[PDB]
Amino acid sequence: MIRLTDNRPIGFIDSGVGGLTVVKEALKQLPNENILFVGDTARCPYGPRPAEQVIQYTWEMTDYLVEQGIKMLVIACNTATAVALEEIKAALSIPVIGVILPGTRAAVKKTQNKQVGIIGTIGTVKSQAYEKALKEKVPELTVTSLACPKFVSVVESNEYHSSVAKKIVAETLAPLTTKKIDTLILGCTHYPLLRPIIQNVMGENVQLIDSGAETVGEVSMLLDYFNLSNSPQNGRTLCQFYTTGSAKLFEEIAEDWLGIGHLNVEHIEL
Amino acid sequence: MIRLTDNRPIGFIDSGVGGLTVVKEALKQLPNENILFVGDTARCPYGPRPAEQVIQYTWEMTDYLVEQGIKMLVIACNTATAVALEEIKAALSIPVIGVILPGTRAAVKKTQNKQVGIIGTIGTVKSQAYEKALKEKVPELTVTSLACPKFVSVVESNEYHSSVAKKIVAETLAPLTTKKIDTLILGCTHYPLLRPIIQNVMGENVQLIDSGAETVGEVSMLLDYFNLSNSPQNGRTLCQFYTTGSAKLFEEIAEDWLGIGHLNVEHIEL
Repeated sequence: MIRLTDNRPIGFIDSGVGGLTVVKEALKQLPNENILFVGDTARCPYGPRPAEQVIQYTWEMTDYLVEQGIKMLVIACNTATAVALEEIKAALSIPVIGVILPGTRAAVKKTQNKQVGIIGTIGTVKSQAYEKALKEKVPELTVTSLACPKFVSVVESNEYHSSVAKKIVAETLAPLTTKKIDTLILGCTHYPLLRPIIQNVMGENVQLIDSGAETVGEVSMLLDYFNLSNSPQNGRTLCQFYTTGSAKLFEEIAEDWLGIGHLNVEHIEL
Repeated sequence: MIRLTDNRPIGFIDSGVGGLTVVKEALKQLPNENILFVGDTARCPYGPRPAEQVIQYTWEMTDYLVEQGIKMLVIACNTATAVALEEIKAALSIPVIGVILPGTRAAVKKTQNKQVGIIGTIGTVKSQAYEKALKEKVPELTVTSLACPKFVSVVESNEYHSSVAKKIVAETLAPLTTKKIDTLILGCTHYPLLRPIIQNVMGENVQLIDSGAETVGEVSMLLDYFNLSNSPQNGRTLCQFYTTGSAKLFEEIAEDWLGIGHLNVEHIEL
């Protein structure tokens, strides 16, 4: 059993800053892995854009990180996952993972009464990506999908602990607390910052599924499958962030969400 | 996101009958997947044999199932996993999974005080496969490995619930109950049949890790990664067992362990 020590970094790409919560989970779950992240904030959001454009931009972020030396790629964007993941995965020689299926898989396992909910942006909800993936696994599931329009703004404004946040979450999820849902998927990478509030509003009897966290769980298994793990003797020595937009704003957001002090953020061009 | 419905079966190979517990877990965790299993009982055990021989026999079982149409391969044998997995995985175009790493991964996650134990045959223990894999992930772990020589005979004789079994397990594991071990890996596929007895002897404060069960957990993730899942509308329609030895004895063992009635067992030649 020849195990190879590979200290190349794992790459993460996103149109915006939401993917930072996926990196946060990677830092915790994969303590010995190096990390590279790109947030295409200069062109965020990708949702409204035609597929041709989304694929082009996602390829630009991908190419950038591949040239920086990544050994595996995590597409932390829902739109990029739904629109460009298949093409990129087929073309590259490195493993490529998206966020939707891992969360869906976890939800199917966690639910007991088969009443599953999923919250996310209106784009994610309207795409039906989660409902379809859930039903393709278990047709008997009763799936409730709910768009939460203002959640992203609250988190990106670093006000996810404010009175405004508690009010917005409480009022937005109200109709979701009367369907006997026992499993709720956080279908937007920004939502983990609002988890305490979401948990309180939904109740202790509701299991929340963090799709990004589940995605990192898949990465852990894939590192072993593809023989790409770094060693503990090496440990994490690199964690670099790149953004096509304001490095100042990106750093303000990143350092607040990750809560681990100073971070390395560099403005780049794609 | 183009999802492909693939009703081809998942294959499982083993030198003996131990791998049946891995199939048992697959039946439970993957209710919609078809299954094919080959037990090379006419040449069991592989352990004492030179690598050249082990690889040849494992390739024969592999070739047989590939020709039967499998879409993924699970090597449920420790010796085959340690000796032939790498070569077979590199050569085939289908995913190939072994049992050691999945269990090791689960153990590292479950342990809190870092006192991890692993029980298995003397061959598995002496190979240090588990200790090495565990240490490669977390060097600080204190790993205790213990061979349990008679466990296999008790299970293959379908006496895993007898007074003899309780006595054998109690006396064999005695020295393992005084090391503050909080996580114990069942490093032999026959051991799940003795789990209740093992749990009682170790104590409720000890988390047992079923390597075969963890391996099936990896399979679940890989079906999504490689887009090879069967659909729930199809469901499991096929579960066939093949053995190079006595079909009568194999069936006696299989039907007892699986406890789901009549099974399809066919004697074959490799």
